[PDB]
Amino acid sequence: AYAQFFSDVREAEGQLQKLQEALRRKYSCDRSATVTRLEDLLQDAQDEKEQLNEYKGHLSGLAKRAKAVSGNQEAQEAVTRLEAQHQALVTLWHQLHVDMKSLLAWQSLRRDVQLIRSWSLATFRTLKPEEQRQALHSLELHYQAFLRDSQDAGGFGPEDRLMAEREYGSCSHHYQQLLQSLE
Repeated sequence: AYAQFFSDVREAEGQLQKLQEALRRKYSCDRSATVTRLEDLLQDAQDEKEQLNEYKGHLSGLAKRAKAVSGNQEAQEAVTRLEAQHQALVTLWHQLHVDMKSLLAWQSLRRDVQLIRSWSLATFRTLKPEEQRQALHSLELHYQAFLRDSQDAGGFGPEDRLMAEREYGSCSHHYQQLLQSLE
């Protein structure tokens, strides 16, 4: 009778391990990942996220069966060992998730900073005010997102927020300088 149970335990033990390797393989991104790809992977991650939630009822089901089995302590110590293993995945999923968001914000903020800093007075004049203001809308959107999502991100730190502010203000300054020439 313990066989049918411990077989299910070993089966459940394998799926979580398989799920761990799936997370690492799919969502370990670096600073060479494009914006479009990061966005795609971020919504893909939700599918893995939903499996983890549905696995709670699977673990609880084994927790019950574990109780209704001498060496019952071992049967319960095994399920407990799985719940610890499962929480690690949720913790891992969130870490990978918040890492991808930080990269996404960062990659976007780079596109904006480059764009705005590429402006010269001759290029600026050919632009409509709606187009000028738009580039600064996109700048603050991705700047403020970066300060927010880089916090729990392991790939970025306070020095990267320090620089971001500098790169951001850099463009605000350039913008303010370009406007002061047209008036």
